[PDB]
Amino acid sequence: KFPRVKNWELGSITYDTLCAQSQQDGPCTPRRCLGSLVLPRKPAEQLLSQARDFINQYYSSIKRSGSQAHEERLQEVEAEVASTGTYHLRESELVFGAKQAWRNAPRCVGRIQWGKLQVFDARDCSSAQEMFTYICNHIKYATNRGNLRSAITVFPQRAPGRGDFRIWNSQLVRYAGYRQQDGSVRGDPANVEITELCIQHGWTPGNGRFDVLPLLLQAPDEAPELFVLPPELVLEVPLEHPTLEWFAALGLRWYALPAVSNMLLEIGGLEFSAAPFSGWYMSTEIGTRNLCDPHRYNILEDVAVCMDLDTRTTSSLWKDKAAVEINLAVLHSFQLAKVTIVDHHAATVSFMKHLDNEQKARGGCPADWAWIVPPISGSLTPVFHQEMVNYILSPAFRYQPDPW
Amino acid sequence: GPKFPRVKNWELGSITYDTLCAQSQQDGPCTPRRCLGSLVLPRKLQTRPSPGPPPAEQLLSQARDFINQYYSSIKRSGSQAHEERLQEVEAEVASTGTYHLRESELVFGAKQAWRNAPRCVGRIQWGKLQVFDARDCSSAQEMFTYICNHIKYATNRGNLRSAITVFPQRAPGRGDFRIWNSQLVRYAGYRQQDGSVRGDPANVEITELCIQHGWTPGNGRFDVLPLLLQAPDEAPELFVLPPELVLEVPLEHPTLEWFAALGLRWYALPAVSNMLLEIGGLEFSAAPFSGWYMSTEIGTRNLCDPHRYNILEDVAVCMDLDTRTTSSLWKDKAAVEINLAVLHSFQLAKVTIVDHHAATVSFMKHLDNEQKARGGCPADWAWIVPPISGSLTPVFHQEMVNYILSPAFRYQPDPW
Ligand code: HEM
Ligand code: HEM
Ligand SMILES: CN(C)Cc1cccc(OCc2ccc3ccc(N)nc3c2)c1
Ligand SMILES: CN(C)Cc1cccc(OCc2ccc3ccc(N)nc3c2)c1
Ligand SMILES: C[C@H](O)[C@H](O)[C@H]1CNc2nc(N)[nH]c(=O)c2N1
Ligand SMILES: C[C@H](O)[C@H](O)[C@H]1CNc2nc(N)[nH]c(=O)c2N1
Ligand SMILES: [Zn+2]
Repeated sequence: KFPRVKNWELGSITYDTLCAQSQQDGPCTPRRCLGSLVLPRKPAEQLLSQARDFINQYYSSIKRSGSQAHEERLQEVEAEVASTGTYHLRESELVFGAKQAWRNAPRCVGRIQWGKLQVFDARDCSSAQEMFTYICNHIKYATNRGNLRSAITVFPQRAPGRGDFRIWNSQLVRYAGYRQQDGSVRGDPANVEITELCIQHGWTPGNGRFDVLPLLLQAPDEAPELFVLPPELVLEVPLEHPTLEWFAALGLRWYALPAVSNMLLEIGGLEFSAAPFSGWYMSTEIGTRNLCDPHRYNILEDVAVCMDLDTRTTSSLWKDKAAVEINLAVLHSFQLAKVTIVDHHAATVSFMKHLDNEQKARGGCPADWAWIVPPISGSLTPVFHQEMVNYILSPAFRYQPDPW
Repeated sequence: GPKFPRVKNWELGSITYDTLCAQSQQDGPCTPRRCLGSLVLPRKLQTRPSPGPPPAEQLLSQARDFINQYYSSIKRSGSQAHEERLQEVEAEVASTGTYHLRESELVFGAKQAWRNAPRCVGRIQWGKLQVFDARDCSSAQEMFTYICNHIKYATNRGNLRSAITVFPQRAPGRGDFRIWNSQLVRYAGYRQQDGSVRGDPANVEITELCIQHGWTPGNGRFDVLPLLLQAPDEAPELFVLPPELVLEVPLEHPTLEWFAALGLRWYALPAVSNMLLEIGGLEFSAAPFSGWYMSTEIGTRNLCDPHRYNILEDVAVCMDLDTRTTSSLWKDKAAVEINLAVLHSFQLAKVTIVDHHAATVSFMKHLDNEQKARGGCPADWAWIVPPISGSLTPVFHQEMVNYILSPAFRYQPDPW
């Protein structure tokens, strides 16, 4: 019926009653579980039902359900949809909806912070140039000279028979990946495609490993336009290691601000195709995935050699030893630069506290175990031993197709 | 394109479709409304015994399916021998309520059970399983003899060999054969008056049952438990394994000389003894099986889990790490050195062990073999990805599809 959920380290049991509130299908069926898949394989009454549920969530949140303001707002939404096929959110509803979307995101380990989100209303944007200005202000606010603050900027919603507002880049700050025809990639191989799009739209490329990409910004039914971010706006952290003096010589660095810009924000049936949001990094994202993934910067063997490890055999655990030191260098370097960062132990501990808050608040918390457990030191963190239930609640952040 | 799950490897960018899941005839725990993939023991993965024999319709359909699988495996599907075996099973069930497997069917069935196990990273080895037929066993003393022979064969003085020994199946109006212990080799867990546990806290309940049944307990951290063996409709009997049969490896570290002084050790043979082997509707409640260890099982889980031996802080203190702050990564540093000690010690002792990198690399090869052979491979990502260094292994970047195929190894309730 409702899932019984166990923590194997503590022996404690909870029951998730919240999942009964999900109205959207995931990929699993009783025949087979597709929980480890990264992406999904793929009128008026529906919109109105999603709108009413959301308006109901909103008036409940301010302890005013059943108030006359509640009923009048439901009548406004209904009148707008019945007449125009769509409707519009008040700013206060948008703020609430953006926070709920973060709270509802099953793959985010940072949700203890969900109530602390600066929401920028950019819905009065009519051009790519205007989008750029809003983006620069977001970056400035969020960066805050290294004292990072979570934020989201919301551009105009999707509308019928009109193109979307889109940011083509997957994050506001990304490093170029240049495909040298002799196979290799200089820079970040995750970004080869976006890099080439930038060049063919007129960007003069560099040839470095850490060249910050310009933004491709698209207003409805227009070709995207190219915008170089003012270098003063892009905070970056040089990587050094507390005891290995040679580490600094690797020339490694990463940017301070993780700002995802290609997700769709869905609130009350309305869809915001451009709504970039930013937090701060957990160290393993940079140290383990971005730097050590074989299909990313792939620096493991380089670091292992500098540590004089036996690279000839798996059983020497050279990969494990190198990864630890790289992760240590990330933490040390961000701490030395006074740039906000969280290690995976601290993060997972705060997530356990979040699960407990949410059990009391809502009777559950949607969580994707495969994403919540960090990519190194899995069972050394408390989340590994915690059973989790994954389901989709709205408001939500969703994936959407690339605009090209 | 095709109406089957599309499965991507994000490291290589390669795509497959699992068509094998179309053969599953048993629901897992997930629904479109919520995924329960991370649950260790959801009710859908549980079983329970029946006193009265199963509805013959239910048994016959499972039996027919398995006979069909067997005759397909030997390339004789549709043959006269295939039809005659089907008629034979149906008549057997008609007169007796159950049926019995030929020796070659049992061998095929046991191997297919392992091949089908979604939580096993060691399945590249599935075709090399020594199947010991112990279906003639009629006493706890005889079960003990078979178990000792299994242990001697499988241990092979450190050159470990995969093996399973199958005791008589569940039968209408007769008690089960059961091994009460969860593995053939386990360390005792003694609850102390302060509330803590000396030994393996995983084994507190089984330790206390052994004591209740007449075992005189030790008081060490690595005391090997006796076996509680149960023949049909009898109280379990207590058997002590002769010490020379139980191969153990003392743990040392290749460079940290003090590590040996910690007095740690682990046993060579991982031999699970409490799972149910189901083949064609027949239930083998006692069918212990053994392979060899992957190092993270010992070094990360058994030694470092907070609810197991929990040695992380002790090792980190010895390495003079800062244990007062998360960002020093002391847990990560200590864990690597413990895992290295396990690998080094087993290699020095010439006892088979596989590191987690080598194991996951071999599992990727298994996935490719199985894509060609069967059109897929049921796999539980949470269990296949190792408990340290996850994304440093190739399996982390491979999407997987999890589903239940039979023959199968299944969980069953404790006999007490
Ligand atoms: C404040 C500090 C934050 C931390 C430490 C954090 C941490 C993380 C991590 C480690 C992941 C997995 C990322 C990956 O492996 O690529 C993640 C995913 C995610 N985060 Fe958070 N996050 C934070 C803030 C935010 C904010 C402000 C939002 C939105 C308002 C957000 C929404 C999401 C979403 C939707 C995902 C899933 C992305 C996907 O499915 O691809 N996070 N977060
Ligand atoms: C040959 C070397 C083998 C290796 C390296 C290996 C490796 C592993 C590992 C690491 C696990 C996860 C266990 C845990 O985390 O507790 C596992 C699970 C499992 N293995 Fe294998 N295994 C091997 C042989 C076998 C054999 C011979 C069988 C049966 C014939 C088998 C059947 C299973 C089953 C049924 C599970 C799931 C257990 C559960 O769900 O609790 N394995 N294996
Ligand atoms: C499917 N994804 C891997 C694609 C992708 C591309 C670019 C970035 C990305 O990150 C997801 C994400 C989202 C929000 C985050 C918030 C804070 C944070 N530290 N990391 C985050 C990471 C994910
Ligand atoms: C659900 N589990 C935690 C219960 C349990 C208790 C005792 C042992 C156990 O291990 C599972 C298992 C099964 C077969 C294996 C084969 C080889 C191997 N190296 N490890 C295995 C590990 C699992
Ligand atoms: C195939 C697998 O689902 C994929 O590699 C997932 C695993 N877990 C993850 N967890 C996080 N946080 N981020 C990821 O990109 C992934 N990738
Ligand atoms: C809660 C979670 O499912 C549990 O801790 C799982 C995770 N993955 C695992 N993976 C393996 N191989 N063995 C385990 O016991 C577990 N435990
Ligand atoms: Zn699932």
